[PDB]
Amino acid sequence: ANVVQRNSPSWGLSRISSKKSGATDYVYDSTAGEGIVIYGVDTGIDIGHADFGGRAEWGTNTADNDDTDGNGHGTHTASTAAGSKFGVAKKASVVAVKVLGADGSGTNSQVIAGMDWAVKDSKSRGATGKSVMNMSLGGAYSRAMNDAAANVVRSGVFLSVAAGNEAQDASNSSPASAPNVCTIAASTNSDGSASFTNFGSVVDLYAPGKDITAAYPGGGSKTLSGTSMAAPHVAGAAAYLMALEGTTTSSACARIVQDAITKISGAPKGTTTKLLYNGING
Ligand SMILES: [Ca+2]
Repeated sequence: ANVVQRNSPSWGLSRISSKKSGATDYVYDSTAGEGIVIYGVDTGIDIGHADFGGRAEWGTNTADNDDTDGNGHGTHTASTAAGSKFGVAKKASVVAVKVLGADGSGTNSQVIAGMDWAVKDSKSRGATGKSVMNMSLGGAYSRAMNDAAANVVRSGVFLSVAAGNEAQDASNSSPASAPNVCTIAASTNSDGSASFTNFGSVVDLYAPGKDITAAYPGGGSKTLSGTSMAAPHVAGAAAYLMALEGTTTSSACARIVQDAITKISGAPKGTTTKLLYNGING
C-alpha cells in the first residue's frame, strides 16, 4: 500500500517519486525494500545511528582496526539508501563493508578484498539475485578493479557505482567503466546535470546528487554533494524494486533505466538524460 513521507528532509527523496521537480513528499510502496540486503562499501557505518533502527550490521573492515565510521561518508550514503528518515528503502537490511580509512582513502586491494567478502556473505545468506552493493568511490582506470566489479554482478549482486566527480568522461574511471555495473551521474534540484559530475556513454542514469541530506556519525545529519550521493539513491531504488516487483540483480539496472524519465536539462553530449523514478504513479 502507498506510504507517504511528508516534507521529506532531503529533496532527492521526494524527487524520485515525482514526475516533476519541486515535490515535497516521498511516496513509496509499504514493502519498502524489506528482506533485501544492501552492502555499503565505503568508510564504514555508524550502525548505532537512530536512522537505521537496528537494521544496520557490521560486515567487515579491510582498512584498519577501528570498526566505526571515522569519516562520515559511509554513514551518509548508507542512510540515503536505507535510513528511516533519510532513505529510499526504509526496511532494507544494511551491511557495513569498511574499505576506506578515516581520511576517505584506501588501496585498490583493500577495496577488492571488501567486495570479495560481500559476495561470499551474500551466498552464505542465500541472497544471490536479491542483494545490492553500493560503491560511492572511484579512481583511476584499473583492469583489476573492473574485473572485481564485473564479478560482483556475475555472482548475483546488483552494483550501483558513482560515476565520479571530475567533470570528465567516466570511461576513464574504475569501477564506473566496468562491465554490467549501474553507473550513476549526479543531478541538481532544478533537474540540471551537476557541474562536477562525470558523464558519457557509460552512465546509465542520473540521480539526485547535489545538496543531499542524510545521517552523519553521532546522531545528527549533514548535507553533502557528489556522485557519491547519487549512487545510493539507485542502490535503494533497486532494493525497493526487488522487494516490490521481484526483479533480479541482473535485470535491476535495466528496469531502473526503463522506469526513468527523460528529465535532465543540459546533460553533456553523448550522455543519457534519464532521471531515477520509482514508478509509483502517485
Ligand atoms: Ca551500465
